[PDB]
Amino acid sequence: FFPPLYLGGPEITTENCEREPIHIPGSIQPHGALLTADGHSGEVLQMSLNAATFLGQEPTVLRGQTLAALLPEQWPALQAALPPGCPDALQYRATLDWPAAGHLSLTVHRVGELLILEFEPTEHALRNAMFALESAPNLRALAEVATQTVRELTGFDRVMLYKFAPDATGEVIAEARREGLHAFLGHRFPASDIPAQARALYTRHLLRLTADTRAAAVPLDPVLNPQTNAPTPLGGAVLRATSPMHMQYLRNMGVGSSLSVSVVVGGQLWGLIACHHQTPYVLPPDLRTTLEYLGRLLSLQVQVKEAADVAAFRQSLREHHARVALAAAHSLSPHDTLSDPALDLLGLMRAGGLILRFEGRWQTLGEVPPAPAVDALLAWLETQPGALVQTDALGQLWPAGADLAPSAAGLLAISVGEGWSECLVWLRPELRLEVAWGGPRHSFDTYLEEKRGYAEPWHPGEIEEAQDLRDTLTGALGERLSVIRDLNRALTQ
Amino acid sequence: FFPPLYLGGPEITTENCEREPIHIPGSIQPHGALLTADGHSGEVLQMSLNAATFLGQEPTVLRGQTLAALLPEQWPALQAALPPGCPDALQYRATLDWPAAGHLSLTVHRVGELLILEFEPTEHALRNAMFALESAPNLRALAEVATQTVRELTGFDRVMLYKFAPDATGEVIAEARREGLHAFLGHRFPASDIPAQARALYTRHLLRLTADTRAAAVPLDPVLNPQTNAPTPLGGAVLRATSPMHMQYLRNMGVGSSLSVSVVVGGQLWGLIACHHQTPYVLPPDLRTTLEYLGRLLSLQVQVKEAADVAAFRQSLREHHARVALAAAHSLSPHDTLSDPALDLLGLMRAGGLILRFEGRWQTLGEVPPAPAVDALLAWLETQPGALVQTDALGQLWPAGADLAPSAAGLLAISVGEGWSECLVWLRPELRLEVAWGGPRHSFDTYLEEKRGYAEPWHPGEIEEAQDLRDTLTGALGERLSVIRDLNRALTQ
Ligand SMILES: *C/C=C1/C(=C/c2[nH]c(/C=C3[NH+]=C(/C=C4\NC(=O)C(C=C)=C4C)C(C)=C\3CCC(=O)O)c(CCC(=O)O)c2C)NC(=O)[C@H]1C
Ligand SMILES: *C/C=C1/C(=C/c2[nH]c(/C=C3[NH+]=C(/C=C4\NC(=O)C(C=C)=C4C)C(C)=C\3CCC(=O)O)c(CCC(=O)O)c2C)NC(=O)[C@H]1C
Repeated sequence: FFPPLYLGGPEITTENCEREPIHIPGSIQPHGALLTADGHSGEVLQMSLNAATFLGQEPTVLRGQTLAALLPEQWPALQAALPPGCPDALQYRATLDWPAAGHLSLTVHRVGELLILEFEPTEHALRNAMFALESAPNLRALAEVATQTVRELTGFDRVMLYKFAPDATGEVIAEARREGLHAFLGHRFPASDIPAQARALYTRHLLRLTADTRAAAVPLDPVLNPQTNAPTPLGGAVLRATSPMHMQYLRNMGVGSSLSVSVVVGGQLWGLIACHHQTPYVLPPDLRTTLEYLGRLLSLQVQVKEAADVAAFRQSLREHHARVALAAAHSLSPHDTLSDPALDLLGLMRAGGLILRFEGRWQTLGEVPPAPAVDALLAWLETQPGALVQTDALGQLWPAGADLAPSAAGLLAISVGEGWSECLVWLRPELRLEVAWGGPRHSFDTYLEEKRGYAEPWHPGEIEEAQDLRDTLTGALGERLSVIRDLNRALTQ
Repeated sequence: FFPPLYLGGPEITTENCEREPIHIPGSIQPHGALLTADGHSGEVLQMSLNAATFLGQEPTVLRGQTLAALLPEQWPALQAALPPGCPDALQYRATLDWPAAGHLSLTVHRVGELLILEFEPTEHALRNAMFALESAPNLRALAEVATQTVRELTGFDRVMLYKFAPDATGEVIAEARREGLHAFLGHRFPASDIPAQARALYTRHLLRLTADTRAAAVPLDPVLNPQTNAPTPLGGAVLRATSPMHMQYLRNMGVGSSLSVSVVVGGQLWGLIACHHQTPYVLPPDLRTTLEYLGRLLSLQVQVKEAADVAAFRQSLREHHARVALAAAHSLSPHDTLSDPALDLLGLMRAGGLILRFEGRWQTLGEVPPAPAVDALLAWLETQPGALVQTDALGQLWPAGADLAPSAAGLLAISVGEGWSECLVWLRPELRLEVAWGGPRHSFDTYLEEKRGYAEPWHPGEIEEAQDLRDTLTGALGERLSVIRDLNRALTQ
């Protein structure tokens, strides 16, 4: 939301780390060379300071060197594989045999009218992992398999699988770690470590790299593009050096190289596969392609595994679910058909309390707060626009919800019909649970915070069951209105 | 549903082709050798007739040869990578350097307590295609890209992308074909070509092969497994020879080699990637892995592309959709709020007629059949159990629906609430459209059948819009019942 740091950016503090433009840093890592040329002219417009040393040509010779002579054979392939107007996610990787360096790696992605050239040095078990990931019984089983496969392929010290909760909080679900280092498995980190701007950037560009955290980046001369005199968009460039403050934060943990692979499910960021190395370690591209393959495989397989796990969790509860669905879809008066203990809707969701608000009057079951608190909760629920309200913490959402915590801390509510006039409420008592939070900060050890007023997190199977119950109750709403309209007509005339 | 052909199977006719067990044919292709051994003992139980020639050992020596001596180093990996009880989809591929053949391909998948060994001979653009598939603007654009990539990788004569309609009918959406052969693009084939048993088998095993249609298969001695004296499940074996009648059917078209890659979306078969070759052409495994990679990439990318295409189709219609959603969610009397031409719900779905059945009385718009036909259609809709009924053909579904075809051939109906008491009906006039059907049969030329009494197929965006409209109307049903209950109470007392 601000101009770039090198050309009019505000001073970077902890609070405004979300305002720092990381996609346009104006610098690249020193492990490769970057060239920028027009996609229609073929003349290099922007170059890196290390480009002259990397290519072996003098900087004066580099200026004005046409890409046709620069790339004797890759130019027709560059035009054919990258027509103008393609999305920035389209990358073309070709192995150009530069005589000075022998075999060299070339990767090009087009942003607007500019062609960005990325130059990097370059020189069977993947199918077994391909089949192993697809045979994971559950999501948790898949995590260690994927992390171990990544560690075997790369050799990184701490191969960690990063998972993001819906509230933009990250938790570690797996860790392939070399013996000796402290295990970070189970730690949950806040949203401050990964800004929302990264999440916006992370879904479009899945793989990144950091050759060395102690290596100083090099600038691009000229800094601004000659075409538009604007900051150069370097978001899609792997050679782009990450944020210097993030570099220092990584240095605080003594990490030389840090690679992260994004996992995108249904167009939204699901998690990361972070890797750390004590010593700097450049990565050949032919296995970075393998890492991208693994990332896509993981993104597909986590969806499949969540579907299977939801089906299995629902499998435990057909008798309760089928019984309540049969006993609620054909109920003319749900008050007398849902409040009986025979159905036992309280135990279906494993909740301490339940509110039956139908026909205006509300009937409560189990552990419920005093009546004025019930009316306050009902009014607050009516203020909620969403049809289904799910929360494991009424204390944070409701301004003084800690008072209800002795009776109910977590809440799952479904609104029959719409407008919250007729709603079902599930009340979950508070459970004192502590989750370790990691610790720019310098503490990266175990730190458990005594955590106030949440309940047991709602399983996705429970949410699916709530959605199904709401759907069937809203379906029975039609028969309810039909019979009440018959009564209206018969009693009016 | 029947015993195997070689040991008590009924004679194979055109009608009972769905009863032929293809997963247990008892024979394999002659391009490789198959060994079957116990997963706990290590002794080969079943072998192929060609196994002795392939391995270079006499059949007497082959019998009783322990896998530990047979595989000096792969046995510990076989046990580690294949624990007992794993699903049949788990395959372990290892390159065993057999001295007789030099480099040999070994692939093992476990079914029950038996270990099936598959032996086959063996000796950078994939990432570019990886990125090309992800950058396809639409599903149709992705099809030619995928087919061309497959043709470039393999070199097959006719690389065809096969797509299955929800009614188990297949249509060709792309074709990468060598110059000279007749293009099969656009042809639609019935469900007889691919039996439902194949569809059940095709979702679990994605890739198959046929080295030569004129090559006679070889049997396994003994035919039955020594462990259970039962037919050997060869469904997961690539070396399994396909159905001989299917071999003859493929021979009718003069195809030497025929490979098909399954596309599975959300656990159900979405389509196939069929390839045909005039001459036999065995396929090295290191590129069959690439083909599997492409199949998984296609399965993910078709989901993404359908989501994007549905979003784009809905993008055209916010004004109509937002206007009707605002004007229907807060309607106390939908009869006077939905029947006005200002909303123009007829043009939103591009339909020739519409029925507004609320409060018992039904109001019709546009081209509608005579009243007795309307009552018959309403009763038939009430007989339908599903909440949403979608069909482009009322002629087939409704026993004498061709009479309504002059007024409406296709129908899209949404039931407000449940029980079809209050429903919305969209009526689509008949359009005379012809789609070529290909032609075991011997005709594989152009054949267009004059096709009776269907309308324009319902776009997925239209179905999503219908679902959203039904959801919002069922939500407004709650306010309807609330106000009518207030009226009931106020007029009763
Ligand atoms: C307020 C801003 C902050 C900040 C900036 C920042 N961080 C990233 C990217 C990452 N942050 C991560 C966080 C962690 N690293 C760890 O080692 C642990 C725990 C052990 C955590 C929670 C991670 C993993 C990344 C991804 C980078 C990688 O590892 O490859 C960015 C995005 C930069 C880019 O994409 O180039 C930014 C701007 N980091 C903070 O900690 C706060 C102060
Ligand atoms: C009533 C049974 C029949 C039958 C049996 C059958 N067919 C398959 C598999 C396939 N059938 C296909 C159909 C076509 N082949 C073509 O060339 C065309 C059109 C140009 C069509 C529509 C295809 C493509 C397959 C997949 C095989 C491949 O190409 O690799 C099976 C399954 C066998 C197995 O999985 O091993 C069976 C039992 N085929 C018929 O045509 C009818 C008479």
